[PDB]
Amino acid sequence: AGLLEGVIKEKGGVPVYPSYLAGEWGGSGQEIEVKSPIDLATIAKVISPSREEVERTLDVLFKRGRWSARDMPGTERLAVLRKAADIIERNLDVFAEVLVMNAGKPKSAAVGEVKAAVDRLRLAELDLKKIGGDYIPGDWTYDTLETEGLVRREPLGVVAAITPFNYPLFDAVNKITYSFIYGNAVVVKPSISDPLPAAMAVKALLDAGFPPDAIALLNLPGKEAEKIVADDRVAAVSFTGSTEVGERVVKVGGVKQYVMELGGGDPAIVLEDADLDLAADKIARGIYSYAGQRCDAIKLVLAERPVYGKLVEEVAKRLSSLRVGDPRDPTVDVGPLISPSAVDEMMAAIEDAVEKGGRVLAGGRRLGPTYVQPTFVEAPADRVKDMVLYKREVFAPVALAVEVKDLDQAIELANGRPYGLDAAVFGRDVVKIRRAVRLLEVGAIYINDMPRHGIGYYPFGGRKKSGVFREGIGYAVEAVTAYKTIVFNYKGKGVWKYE
Amino acid sequence: AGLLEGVIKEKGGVPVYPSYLAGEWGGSGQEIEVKSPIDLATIAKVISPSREEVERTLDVLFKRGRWSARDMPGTERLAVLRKAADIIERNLDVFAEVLVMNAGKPKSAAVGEVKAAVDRLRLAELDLKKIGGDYIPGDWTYDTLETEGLVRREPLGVVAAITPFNYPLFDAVNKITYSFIYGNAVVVKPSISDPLPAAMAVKALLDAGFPPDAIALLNLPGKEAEKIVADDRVAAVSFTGSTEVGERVVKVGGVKQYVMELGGGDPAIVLEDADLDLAADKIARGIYSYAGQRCDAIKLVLAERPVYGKLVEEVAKRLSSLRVGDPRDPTVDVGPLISPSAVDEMMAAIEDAVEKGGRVLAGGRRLGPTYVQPTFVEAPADRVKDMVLYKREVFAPVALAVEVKDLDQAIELANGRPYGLDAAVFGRDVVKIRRAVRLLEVGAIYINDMPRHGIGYYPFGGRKKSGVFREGIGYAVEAVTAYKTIVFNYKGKGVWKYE
Amino acid sequence: AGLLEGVIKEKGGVPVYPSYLAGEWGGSGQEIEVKSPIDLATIAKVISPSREEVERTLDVLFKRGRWSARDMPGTERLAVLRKAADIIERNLDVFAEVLVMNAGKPKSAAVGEVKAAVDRLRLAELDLKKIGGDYIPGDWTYDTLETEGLVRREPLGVVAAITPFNYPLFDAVNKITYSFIYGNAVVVKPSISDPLPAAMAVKALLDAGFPPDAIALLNLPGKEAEKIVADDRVAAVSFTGSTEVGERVVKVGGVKQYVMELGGGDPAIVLEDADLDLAADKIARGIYSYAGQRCDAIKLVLAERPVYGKLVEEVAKRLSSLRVGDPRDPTVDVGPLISPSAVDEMMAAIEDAVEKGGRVLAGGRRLGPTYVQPTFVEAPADRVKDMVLYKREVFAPVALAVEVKDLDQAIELANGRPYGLDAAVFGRDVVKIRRAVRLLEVGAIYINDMPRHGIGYYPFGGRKKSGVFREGIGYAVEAVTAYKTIVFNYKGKGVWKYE
Amino acid sequence: AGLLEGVIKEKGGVPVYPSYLAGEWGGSGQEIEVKSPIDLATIAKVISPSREEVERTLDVLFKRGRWSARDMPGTERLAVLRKAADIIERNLDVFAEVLVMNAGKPKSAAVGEVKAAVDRLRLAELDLKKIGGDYIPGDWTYDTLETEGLVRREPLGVVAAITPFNYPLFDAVNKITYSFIYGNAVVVKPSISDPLPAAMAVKALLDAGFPPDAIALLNLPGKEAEKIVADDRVAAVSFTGSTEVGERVVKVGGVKQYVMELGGGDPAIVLEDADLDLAADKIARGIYSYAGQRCDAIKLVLAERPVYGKLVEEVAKRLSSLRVGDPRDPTVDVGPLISPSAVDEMMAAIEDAVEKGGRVLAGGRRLGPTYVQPTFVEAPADRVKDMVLYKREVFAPVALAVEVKDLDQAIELANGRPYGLDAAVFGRDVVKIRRAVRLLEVGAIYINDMPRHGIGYYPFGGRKKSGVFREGIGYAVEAVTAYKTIVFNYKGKGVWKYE
Ligand code: NA
Ligand code: NA
Ligand code: NA
Ligand code: NA
Repeated sequence: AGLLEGVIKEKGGVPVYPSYLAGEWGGSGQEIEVKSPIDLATIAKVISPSREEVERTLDVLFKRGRWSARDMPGTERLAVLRKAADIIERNLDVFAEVLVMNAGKPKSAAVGEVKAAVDRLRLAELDLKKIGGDYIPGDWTYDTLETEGLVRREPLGVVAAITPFNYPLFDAVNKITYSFIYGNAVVVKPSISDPLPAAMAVKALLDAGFPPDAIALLNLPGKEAEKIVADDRVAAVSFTGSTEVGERVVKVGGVKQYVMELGGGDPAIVLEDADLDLAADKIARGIYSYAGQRCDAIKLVLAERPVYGKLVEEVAKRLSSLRVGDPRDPTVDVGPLISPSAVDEMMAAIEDAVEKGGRVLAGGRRLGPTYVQPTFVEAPADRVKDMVLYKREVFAPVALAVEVKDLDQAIELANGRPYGLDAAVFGRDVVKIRRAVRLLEVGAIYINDMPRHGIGYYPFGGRKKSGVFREGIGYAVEAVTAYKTIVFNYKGKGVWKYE
Repeated sequence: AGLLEGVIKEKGGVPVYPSYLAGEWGGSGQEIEVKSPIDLATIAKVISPSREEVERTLDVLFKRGRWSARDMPGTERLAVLRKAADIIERNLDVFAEVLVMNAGKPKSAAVGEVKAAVDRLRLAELDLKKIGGDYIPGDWTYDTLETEGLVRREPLGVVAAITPFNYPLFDAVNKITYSFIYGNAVVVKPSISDPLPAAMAVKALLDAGFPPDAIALLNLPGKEAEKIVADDRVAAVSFTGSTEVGERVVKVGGVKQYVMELGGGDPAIVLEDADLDLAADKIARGIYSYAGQRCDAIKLVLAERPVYGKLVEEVAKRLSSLRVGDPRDPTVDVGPLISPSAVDEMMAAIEDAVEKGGRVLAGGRRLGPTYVQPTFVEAPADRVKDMVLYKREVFAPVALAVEVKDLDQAIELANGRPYGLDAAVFGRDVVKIRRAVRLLEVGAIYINDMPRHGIGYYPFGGRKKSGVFREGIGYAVEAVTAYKTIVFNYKGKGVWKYE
Repeated sequence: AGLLEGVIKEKGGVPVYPSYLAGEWGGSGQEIEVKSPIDLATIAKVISPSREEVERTLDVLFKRGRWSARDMPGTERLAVLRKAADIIERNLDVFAEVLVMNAGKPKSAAVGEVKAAVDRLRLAELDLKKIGGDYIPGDWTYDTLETEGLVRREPLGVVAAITPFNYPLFDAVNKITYSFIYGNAVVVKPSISDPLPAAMAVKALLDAGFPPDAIALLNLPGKEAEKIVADDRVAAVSFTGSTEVGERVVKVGGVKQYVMELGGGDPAIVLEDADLDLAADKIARGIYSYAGQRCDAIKLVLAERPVYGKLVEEVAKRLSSLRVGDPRDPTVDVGPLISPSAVDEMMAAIEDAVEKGGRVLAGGRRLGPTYVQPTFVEAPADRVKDMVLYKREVFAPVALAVEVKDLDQAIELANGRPYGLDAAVFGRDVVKIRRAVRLLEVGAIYINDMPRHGIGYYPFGGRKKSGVFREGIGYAVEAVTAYKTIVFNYKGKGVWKYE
Repeated sequence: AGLLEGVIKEKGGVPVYPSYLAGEWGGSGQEIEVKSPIDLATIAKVISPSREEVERTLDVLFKRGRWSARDMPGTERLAVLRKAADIIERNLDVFAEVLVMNAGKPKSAAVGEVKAAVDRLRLAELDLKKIGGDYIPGDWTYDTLETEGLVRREPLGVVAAITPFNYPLFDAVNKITYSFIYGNAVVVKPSISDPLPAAMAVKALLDAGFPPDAIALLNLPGKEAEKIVADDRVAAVSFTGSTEVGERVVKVGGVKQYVMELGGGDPAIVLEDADLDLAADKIARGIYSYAGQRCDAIKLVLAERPVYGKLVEEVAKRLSSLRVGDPRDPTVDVGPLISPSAVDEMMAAIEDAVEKGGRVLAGGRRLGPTYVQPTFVEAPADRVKDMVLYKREVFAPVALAVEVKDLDQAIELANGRPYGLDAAVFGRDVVKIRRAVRLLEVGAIYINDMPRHGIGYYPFGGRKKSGVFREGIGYAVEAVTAYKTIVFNYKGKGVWKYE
């Protein structure tokens, strides 16, 4: 019900969400169950499109969508987005309810995500800061005399937005927003794990006036989405997911523009002059938020000798005093993980750390097929690098703690992981901070705060295995737009008199 | 001899060019013959590196090269490039001689390329126009209050520069220049068809002081270079080549930053109010320069009814009055094509056009295993789209001529090819010009001039199958650099008093 | 009444508008009559502040205003402006009614101005496009090695906004908007000729939440405002007025930042290939809008031989078929001029043109102390330069028409006036257009349209006697902000290792 | 002699330097003596131009100069500057010798200035970073639909460069460089106190090929230069001088573009966590360099309680151990002040500080009509604000030392002076540093280093009485260039289909 009135089919017993085929909601492919991590129960089904429908949708997006999106002036695109924001905002509780149930996200976090989606849509005007073009005069080279250049951006056409499970609502809205604001049509492919919030977002956009043939929502499972990525009518792919799937995406897509936010964890470094209360507080939150299911979840804590004790102590106190349970109790801090499978990996990873000399300082206990206590494992620097928790990203609420002699060792250990998304540094000395900033191989460094992307007010993205390019208000334009250069020739035409 | 004194080995009978392994010239892999299109004779050999040497080179570039390049301040990097420019300039005739012989490039064109390489090195200071960073204040959102961002660029590390056969000298110098100026180390992989100019360029850079462990030159043939592209220590790949190899490159490399200049041809449009003398002159040159072996060679001419006759007439007069022969005679305009194989394709492509209703207006005659007359084939709009010359890029001096009723038909036919590098439009009416600019799906549009990239004073690159991203003074920084965001948190620290 | 409920004093017989003294509405200086050009009748009075009140107001703005404005975060400043927009929009008819009566502006134009003010306030987010700062790395010079710079903008403090009579509402709103958005406090000094719309605007801003001690509205007459300009607490002066008063303003103010939009007229050039219907239509409107009382009113028409006849004919037909009368009749096109004095000058200027060989092609007849027919005077190029209509700006609906042989003569005659605000060029040939663009000495050139500033979507401002600097969304920041450079020194501190 | 071979007239007994009148060296006005502060002896004479010659020069610069400068392509302007750099560099000792003798500058400092001039000329390519223009699409507002804007910069025409006595060489070269690089003609008016270095610079530029009618050098004394400033052919004035003369300059010039670097002193703040050795060293140098005759000379030292003792102690030790004498001895650190008059003021200012409770910690002794020991006066915060050394800028090597309780008091005392050029802050805590950066009302803040403008690698300029606008590589373009906006109208012309 709600804004999905005539869309959802109460076929049989559970609500059946159809795909949006660039013009009409529908689909005639396999139906698929959508379960909740809260009780492993089926809360709905989605109709995936048949091959012919994928083909027809791409064809519409390309032959008509590109033009409907592009030929709608920017001032109107903004109105559409602002209206969509209004719709989502008045249906807030419902968007939040679905996030909590479908994603297992605590209530406060679920409401935060909806408010992020709304703000993002409402602030699309800020993305215009990187809208101008360039005028290049040609008299700075004899070869270009009496010549002139104009460099401006142009939408690419059809952008494929592939979305992960941890921000089913925000990610779809964000990617649709920055792709559409510049004149592109968009194909959204949400995680089949929790595709419902995307369906709600798309409908809200359509109600707001989004060109009906300029957007599609295909509930394709995993490798079925490869048909979209590899298609030549898809000029760009905005992907947020795991390193491994990202690799597969580029290998299937070949030459195209890409933005790959591949996550991995984030290390946090605490210097001897850091505000330890702030640090402990921020680091604990970074470790457990949404049960560590955040691309930028803190996975490693490095603190200099003289504060390692206090710091680790506080973070552990904070972590163990956390109420775990059903996401609905505004009291609960940590809800469930997306699947029993994820919890298995977390547990196997903790034993590994212990087997290699690691000691659990907090948590450690599993609580159910999809429930676990946020864990903090102490580890000696001379053995941490071979531990799974270090070498890999265990998508769960678990982090390593490691005492270090100085900044160089912290930086070294921090750079030792295969990832490079963000890093956090707590301290006050400008020199040490500047050195850390220069040497940490990451897309972003958070000084005296936990890494938090929010609506992308500041650009962020990966280095190393964390991906390529950036998302963010303004910067995202680089991934879904292409330059168009115009060279004017006035050689010998009397505009300039030798200059 | 020359600057390659102690490098080249006059082993046996022909000069043997070794690879540069990031520290020492050498190699212990298969030797390979380098023939000249001028007489299909072997003019030298190159020593390809063994697998272990490729491995060791990448290891040096990554563990040491990145730091030697990066830790050399920009002011010094510029001195290195300026010195290298001086060396190449004093050895001009020799660089030119080798281009003429190894690439089959006419003398004037060969000298032009050397002068381009020199200018590019000497003008590296202009690439600094896109060097600054961004300061983002945080008070424009409640969520970011008392926060602040700094966005700056950083070198990626090791850049793989894969080079084509048509600009063996300039392309290596260009790619090395923009990669090195920002602090990256570089692995150059020239076309095994004519790798000698690259060898000469690298040596000149080394003599100039280029960090010896920050550059490598591997004479690997085709698929052997895949080891480099697929390696995780290679953070970026700057490729100029064919659409098909480019696709393979991304599929092997996976997630990384890329700049793919994939060529394809360029269409030129002539409006009824164009200066026909200028148009005919510029279009003819665009059709035959370097025997059409230019990513931006004109391959299709579209002219409105009232001028189609004169225009086509003039271009044909100009084309047929062209002296073909040995590149050395400053008299010769068109030298040979890179291989008998290329000429075969051109011929088979001309018959195809004729078989489908096409009529040769100039040229058509083959002159030897690697020699041909630049050809101009007339064709009816209602049949051109199925001709090979239209559907594909025949890398040779051949173009189609097609009469059209108006601009919309010109634009339509122009956009009908699978490529989108540049396009040229001759005319004077601002409205018609503006419409053409908006609707031509290409990286660049040249108004009243033939498409010419030169040293990249203006950015250029492809749309559609012509590739992704741009090269050019300043813009190239986007392909070999990554953003680094720094977020400062002063929440509640008294810097701001609620703002 | 209305939003001025408890503000306006119905003292005696006419409404008495007090000044806003940065905290409280009031004033104890001479009261001054505000008459309407429609019937020379007194429609209200304004209370000018006493010297002590001017002094106290400046003191409040400086000691408190700067901080209230600055310490209110930008996100909130935007909310204030958006709210103010809403208030003005719902009180539209009333704002329009007051413009029509107080300024003598036709109804449609009056409504257009109110809608401009509203849009300007509502679009303050676009001014953020020029908000970022610059990060300057220091390794491009040996002298700056291991050094770094950050360049950001800062509000200046107290900005004096001096407003003209022709856009009593919009100009106050525009200047307040761009000054306040960056954190400055503002002192508005409207034309004592029609200060009422400003009073209404300020009240709306205050109702919206504008920091009460960060704004002032002083109804000071002419030279009384010099006390404000010359005061050291006023860091900038944004002035739109006549060349002569502007000169006096700088001479009194001394060293400070300035934006001087000094008007003067605009010449329009018509080439032989122009769309004459469009040209005649646009030029006629440029000549008469608001009875030529626009900084950018067309005052000179130059058309090439082959179209001069038709062009001049059409513009004259259009001008003479204009209904002149009371601004209220949505039928009336031209209302009255601001004062009998202005009409006198227009008449004396027309005789002068006739005496020097000029011939009236339309209008010429005076209709009352403040009413006149829009006039079009033909003139020979060899005598126009000595005519008052050419040498000076006659603020009224009157323009000269001059036949010319070619573009160079048009450009020459156009540049012959002492002003340089905008110019218009109608034609289609890119070369001729480009030449005109390069050689016209003006702040802006309108191709195929009459000069129209609108809300400043495009920056505009003068050259020559038309003033200095620009207004416009984004660009205005340069006049009310100052750079702040921060240089960090890490020499020998181990951040960089020689680079 | 030297490059001034046929220029200087050995008339009578001393060399007679004529003015350069935009075409020919000469002049027929009063001759004026140029004395040296080293021995108050006359070392040369300059011929000031007659009124008719000033008039003729301005006329040439305006009617021809603007075009010679502008019509010389930028690539050539750069060659001219690079050649001029070469000439000055080979004549280094001579340029230095003249600075030492004419300005009284120590040898090392004199050589530093010449090397600055050379680097500035040679690095003019960096000024191109702020050369591009802007392309503004019009579909973000209904009012601008099917419209488009291009914003580019244009030279203003004739720039008046008025130079101070403390950098007779560099300032002339800097101002000429940034004015000329963008296409302006320039009128240099050096301090009549030491105009010789400017004469040498101009000649070098002319020898290098600088358009002979695009530059002038008028040896006009003080108020005689007002004729230039007030002239309408002078579109901009770049002034570096005292606050009082700057004020007079704007009041005479009226509306025009200005860059006023008005100096005043700089305060330096030392926090409890500063490297005191670095601080003492840098602050001492800031206090005495060139005998404090630097716009950015440190005039006030504020140090927090816990380090005030050590800090003040060290700076005093360093100051008193300074060798004062003839600028030639590479041993001498401090040469003479520009005039006996300046030393008088310094002495009267020191007594004033003592009379108001101040205590001399170093220096204090006068050594001759133009010689003095660099002085450091201790003072209680509760009495410093009324001391001349605080309230005014005593152009000499003298600074106040004041102990303070915390940062807020330092900032408060620092902001208490009427000037706002730069400030220095030594410390390591990021929060305290950030607060100081936000609250210091100055054009620039130097963290952990003395304020030093160098060649302007980082922009710098004043706030408060220190002036308006900035100089610096790139930024200077704002003072000698104007925007030119071009608005294209395609309404209803079929370029866009409603967008
Ligand atoms: Na592909
Ligand atoms: Na890979
Ligand atoms: Na003043
Ligand atoms: Na003046």
